[PDB]
Amino acid sequence: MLRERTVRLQYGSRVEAVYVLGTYLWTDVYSAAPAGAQTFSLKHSEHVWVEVVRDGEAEEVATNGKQRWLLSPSTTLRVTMSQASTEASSDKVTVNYYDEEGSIPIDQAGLFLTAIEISLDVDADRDGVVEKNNPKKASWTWGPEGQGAILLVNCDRETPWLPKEDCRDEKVYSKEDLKDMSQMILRTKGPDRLPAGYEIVLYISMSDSDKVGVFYVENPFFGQRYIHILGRRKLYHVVKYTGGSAELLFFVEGLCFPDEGFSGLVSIHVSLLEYMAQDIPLTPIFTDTVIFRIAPWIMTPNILPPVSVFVCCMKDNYLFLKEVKNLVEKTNCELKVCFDRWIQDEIEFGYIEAPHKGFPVVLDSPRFPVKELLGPDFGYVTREPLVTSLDSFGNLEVSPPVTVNGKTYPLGRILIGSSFPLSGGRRMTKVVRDFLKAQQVQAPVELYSDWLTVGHVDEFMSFVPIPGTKKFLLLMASTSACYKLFREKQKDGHGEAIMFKGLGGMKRITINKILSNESLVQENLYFQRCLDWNRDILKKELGLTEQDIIDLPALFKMDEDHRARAFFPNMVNMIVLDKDLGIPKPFGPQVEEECCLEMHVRGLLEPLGLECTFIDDISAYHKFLGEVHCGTNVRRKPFTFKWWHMVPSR
Ligand SMILES: N[C@H](C(=O)N1CCCC1)C1CCN(c2nccc3c(-c4ncc(Cl)cc4Cl)cccc23)CC1
Ligand SMILES: [Ca+2]
Ligand SMILES: [Ca+2]
Ligand SMILES: [Ca+2]
Ligand SMILES: [Ca+2]
Repeated sequence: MLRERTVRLQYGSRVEAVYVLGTYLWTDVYSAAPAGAQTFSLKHSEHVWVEVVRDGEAEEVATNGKQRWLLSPSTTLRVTMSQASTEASSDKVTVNYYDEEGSIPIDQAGLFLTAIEISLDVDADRDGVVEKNNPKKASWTWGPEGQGAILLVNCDRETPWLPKEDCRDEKVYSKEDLKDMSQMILRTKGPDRLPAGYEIVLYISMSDSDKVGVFYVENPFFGQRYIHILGRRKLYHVVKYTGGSAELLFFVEGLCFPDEGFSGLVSIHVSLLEYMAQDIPLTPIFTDTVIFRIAPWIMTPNILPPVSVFVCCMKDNYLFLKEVKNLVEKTNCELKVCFDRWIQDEIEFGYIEAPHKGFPVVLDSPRFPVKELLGPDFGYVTREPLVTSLDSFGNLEVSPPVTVNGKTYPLGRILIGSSFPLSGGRRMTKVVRDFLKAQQVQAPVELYSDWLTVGHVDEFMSFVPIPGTKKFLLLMASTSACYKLFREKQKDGHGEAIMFKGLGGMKRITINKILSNESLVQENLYFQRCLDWNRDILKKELGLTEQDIIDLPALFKMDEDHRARAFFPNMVNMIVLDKDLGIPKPFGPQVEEECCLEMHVRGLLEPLGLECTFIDDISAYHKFLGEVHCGTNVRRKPFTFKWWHMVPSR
């Protein structure tokens, strides 16, 4: 009893009204009084509480009292009920009107009430059970103390017959599909029927009609069928009312991720409608509302435990396959192989989670859906066609959880390679950046990757965990680290060491030849400035100190556009399987039958408990022109931190 509703008595006639629990009536008795009438008394039934209110002061009135009050516009009734009517109910309020003369009433106005309970319930407290009429169910708030029901995008595929994800249609073919959906229960209590002229309607806005699907299970105790009642091209649905205590169970699916202009919030309504007449719209005399937040797409940083490694390459790349298999066998992970870097630049494994359910979701941006991917509890979302090389999951990274100036990012931050504002350089397309920002929970940061020919952040940075700790390291490519090492080996008398040994397609490149190349030195000094510009952003935006950064030797060649391409394989772009790192084999100068780049990287990483395996992904091609033709992608366990416990900035 909190919402006040105006119900007036009608001159002489009797008014019959449905009373919805959780509301109360203010009732005008003065306008219905006959002319000249001076006082009024009233009767009412047991389950109707009635107060006379005389200038804001309310008085509780007995059921069968003979008390009279002076008729005044400022004297009214407040009518409240707390139990729903049954078939044996006669819930009424009766007003008698007296003139100044006698004590026998001169007219009588009546209010006849049918009390029903209506409540559209969702799991706004996020425990996977639909509580009864959560008071905050019509709002959605972030944080551990926040509330509001969560909805998944139903983008997996329960049956392989149809080609697209489940939410692409308005059908449910398998009852296993319901496990992905959020439950919404219409709870009602009342008599066998609604009084004449009323109906209960579920509805959504046209805008939300491509955001949700709402289904009902028919004949659950035999051959089950699932009816689409709200969503695409279905804005409302007249509910069949059942008397007594009734619950109608609905299943809600999300159809759309948060994006530019869609915040993730969707509303479903139930209204009790009153039939006024033909040609008049039905009046909504009571409306209950629930809100859902569609769960965002979340990316998984390298610090999360690996579940399975996805590998794409050619069928005769035996060295690569063997070493990746050896690497994965040091771990508990599964290996999945597909027979150039599309598995790393075109595909990205993220996940979605609600309190009741969650599963991995892969986004695909072609430059056909990978068959070894979409399926049960594996979501697959493809980009809508119609970009530069910066539009690539290679130009996207996600950091480990970080705290920055007291502001925590419990799911890390997405990093996007870009150019300088006034540069006129390349930039990831606005649709991609807007989509990532719209997910909110991994507050993206733009880096500087347009100094690279390909333009991907994974060409110069990565994160590894520190084994046995909750800490991580940022790995940065470093040309200065490479020149320091080479000048050292040259001073040590190894200037004639040859690079790219074991690659017959490659030039007689030595350390001496590299150090004597003045043009190459200037180029890599400039590229170090580009790396250091990114270093400063990462430290600022991720809360890093110099103690959290390892510089791995790298070397670049400048092209006509003044952009860098790897001189030898970029070791920073590695497979991170907890303590086990699969590092691209550099093919550096060999000092004592051992690559001096390999031994240097081992000296940097192994003291930290990291185990280095160098993977050869180029020997099958016989030469390196800056391109990796093999890809890998790791599906990781989701964060234990639930995204809805976060508090993003406004
Ligand atoms: N309506 C869709 C939706 O929610 N569903 C459709 C099927 C069921 C659920 C949305 C999916 C996301 N859509 C994208 N918007 C920006 C980007 C995208 C990328 C991408 N491509 C490249 C990079 Cl580097 C980064 C990214 Cl995120 C891949 C893939 C889709 C994308 C916007 C439409
Ligand atoms: Ca609940
Ligand atoms: Ca479907
Ligand atoms: Ca599904
Ligand atoms: Ca599923």
